[PDB]
Amino acid sequence: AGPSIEVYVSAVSSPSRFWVQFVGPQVAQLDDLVAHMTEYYSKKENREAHTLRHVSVGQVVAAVFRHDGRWYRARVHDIRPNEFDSSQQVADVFYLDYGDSEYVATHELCELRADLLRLRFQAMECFLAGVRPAWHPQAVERFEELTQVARWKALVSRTCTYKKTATAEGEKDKEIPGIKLFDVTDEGELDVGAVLVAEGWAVA
Repeated sequence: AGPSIEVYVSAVSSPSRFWVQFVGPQVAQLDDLVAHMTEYYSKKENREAHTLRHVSVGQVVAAVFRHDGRWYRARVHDIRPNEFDSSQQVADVFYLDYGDSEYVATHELCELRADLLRLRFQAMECFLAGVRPAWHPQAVERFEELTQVARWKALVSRTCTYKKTATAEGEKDKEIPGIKLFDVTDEGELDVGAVLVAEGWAVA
């Protein structure tokens, strides 16, 4: 184990599966990349210059975000058909810098220019250590309030546990960190999972 670190909670599915960003220069780099990419791919000519002739699962592409209409780097996790629109397949896309996942029409996808792969993927998957469900939807919502997900609230993270993740045969297993989150101020810290426990949402 090492010293605690500064993180942003960027995306949340459950306390057992959420995504964090490391607080530092790569955040600003990320803002730059978002601005730039949006600028570029907002022009039709550029979309045509990088139109996808073929799309595969796991392939990294440029993709719009339905909520804010901006362009992001995203990995295609799955593809499923529209029963009522043969001209439109949809892809379950994973936004690599934030962590959230959305269904996006394949038509809306564009090839991701190579130089845009330069910056490390910012979203790190984590779960909350020391707590199990008693998940309930309002527990998840509460967690999103506490963490202030995607609202750029800096929080302190300490790794406590982990869970291995399979790879190829004989390849080094990955490790998904079980961390604790804190909102530190002068009055003290706020242990998110301990709040979840106290409010009866989670169990020690």
